[PDB]
Amino acid sequence: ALYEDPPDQKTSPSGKPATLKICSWNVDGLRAWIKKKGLDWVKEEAPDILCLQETKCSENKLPAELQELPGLSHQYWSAPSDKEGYSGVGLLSRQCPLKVSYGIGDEEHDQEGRVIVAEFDSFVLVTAYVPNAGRGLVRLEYRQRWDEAFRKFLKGLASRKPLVLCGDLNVAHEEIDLRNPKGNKKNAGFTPQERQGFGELLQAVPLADSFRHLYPNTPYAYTFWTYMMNARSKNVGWRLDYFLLSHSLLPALCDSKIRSKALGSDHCPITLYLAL
DNA sequence: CGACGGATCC
DNA sequence: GCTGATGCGC
DNA sequence: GGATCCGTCGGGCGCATCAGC
Ligand SMILES: [Cl-]
Ligand SMILES: [Mg+2]
Repeated sequence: ALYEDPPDQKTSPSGKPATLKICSWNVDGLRAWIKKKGLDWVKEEAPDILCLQETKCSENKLPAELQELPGLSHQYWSAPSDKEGYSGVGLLSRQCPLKVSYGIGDEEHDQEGRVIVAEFDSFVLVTAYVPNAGRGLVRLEYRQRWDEAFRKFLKGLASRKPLVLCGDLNVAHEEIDLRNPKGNKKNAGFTPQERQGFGELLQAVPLADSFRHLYPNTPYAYTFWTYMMNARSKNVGWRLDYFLLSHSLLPALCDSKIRSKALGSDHCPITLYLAL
């Protein structure tokens, strides 16, 4: 079945206006995405903070267009040292963060280009591109060990400010989160192991899934569709992209959006409105 | 990873 | 420099 | 025998490298 995201709720449950708009997008090759007009869409969305995953681009190769974003002038980029044509993440912000760091503990030695942490006045933002279990699950055990290291890292953050974790967490948590649950239980993104890891992430940190909090029983809401077999035209998809929030931020949560119509990748953007 | 062919279930 | 094939991973 | 369950298979994407010219 097709899906139509409901209108933007820009007011909190207690009536407070949203003050912060965050957009996250796995762009599947930043340079390709820009050629497919992805930045034109970003300009229309006008987020305060933009988080990008799978940039597949070292910072020296960023298109000049990215320098022509006055409203997102503070930009932080990370790419793996070994395999530059893969992974890569970015965080772009209207206001300058207080602190920016990279990775989950040892990036200076294992520069993976998957995680950026930025502290702002009232909250800490983490964006992540979680490692894929791979075709045939050949890297599933590495993904499980990474999941564990990531949980521990997030739990270990020194700041007492609430956390927003966003990005491509590369798992459909529950059956409602993809079109073909039965057929994919032995595929990357929907193994019991990855689902369990997501459940453990939520419990251990702890975090709430902003979209599912607001729309607990809404099916056919996806953020990824394989380029194969015209899957997007049939809305045969997976919800892989999340905004996860500290419990203390739920009163500030206005809406969590899925921007189904925005093209340029095999993922679509997601957008968060907070009243801070 | 969705499409497909084959087997199994009541 | 530029194209298109192959390799790799998503 | 329609629905379900399950394993196998071919192929869209982007980017790096390579061969050729
Ligand atoms: Cl940077
Ligand atoms: Mg991808």
